Amino acid sequence: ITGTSTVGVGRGVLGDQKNINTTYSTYYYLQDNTRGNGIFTYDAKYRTTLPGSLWADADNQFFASYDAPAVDAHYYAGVTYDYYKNVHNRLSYDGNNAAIRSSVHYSQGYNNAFWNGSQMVYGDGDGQTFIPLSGGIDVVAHELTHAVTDYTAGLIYQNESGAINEAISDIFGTLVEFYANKNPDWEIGEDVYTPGISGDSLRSMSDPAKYGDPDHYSKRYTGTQDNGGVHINSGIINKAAYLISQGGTHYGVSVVGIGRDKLGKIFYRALTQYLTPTSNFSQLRAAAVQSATDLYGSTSQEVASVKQAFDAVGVK
Ligand SMILES: [Ca+2]
Ligand SMILES: [Ca+2]
Ligand SMILES: [Ca+2]
Ligand SMILES: [Ca+2]
Ligand SMILES: [Zn+2]
Repeated sequence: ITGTSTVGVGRGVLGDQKNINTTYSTYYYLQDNTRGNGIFTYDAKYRTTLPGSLWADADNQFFASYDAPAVDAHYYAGVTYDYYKNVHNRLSYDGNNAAIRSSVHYSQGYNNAFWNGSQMVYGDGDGQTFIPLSGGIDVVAHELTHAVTDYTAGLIYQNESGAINEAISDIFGTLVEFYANKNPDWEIGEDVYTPGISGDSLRSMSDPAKYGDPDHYSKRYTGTQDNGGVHINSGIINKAAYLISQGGTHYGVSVVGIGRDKLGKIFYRALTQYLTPTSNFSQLRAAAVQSATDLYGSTSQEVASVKQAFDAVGVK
């Protein structure tokens, strides 16, 4: 909508207070004009018609319980935008400042979130398995990163290309969590997963097997569920990325870590320069080797560590 940019205040899913960029025109709208062509947050009103109605609020204060998922979806979309712009010089998910749109209160008791080809969508959870999923910054960045992937490498969402697609969203969801630097970890979804159970998460990059996901290519899932295991075999790439960043010895293979920034630079370059819709795990390894070479040199520690990491998870 046309109006004047304003700054509201509210509370997110976890009860924390934050300021949000809004737009005033009779009502205050969850419309952030400070980033690209705007960040827009919508109310799906517990239904499945998308996007729903642009979030309107009478007084620019968002402290109601119903407001909280909208506050976080809006705010964390902006953090994710800031990450891609400041760290990778990428303007929104299409590289040309496309509007970022999110709907919250999707359906009833919906234990998931997703990118639907055009926007982000967040359930409220059922209160047992999940609380409203936009409360997790890694979840929000995970979903927006799907939009980045769809505009760049375009990895098909099945089998190994789909597992790379998932891992890329876990990797950058995690790097965005670290970028904002609020209780960062190498776990996925811990902030919104199982409120009654401390210290768990949906997946682990540091130890995928903690939740049954493979941490080596020999353990890869080869059936047809989960579009051929895209959320399962992502553990193999997630472990590799974790090793590149943090180092470790995994099934006897030692990796010298090179830190998060260089992980992000290598995998962003791989994603945007070398990966294709049909890339498989071995092609990811080559893309990441070439990216590290471009950035740091064929004889660098960085290239050597990329190689050790993929060796450690059995990707040749
Ligand atoms: Ca209000
Ligand atoms: Ca965390
Ligand atoms: Ca996390
Ligand atoms: Ca939990
Ligand atoms: Zn995903």
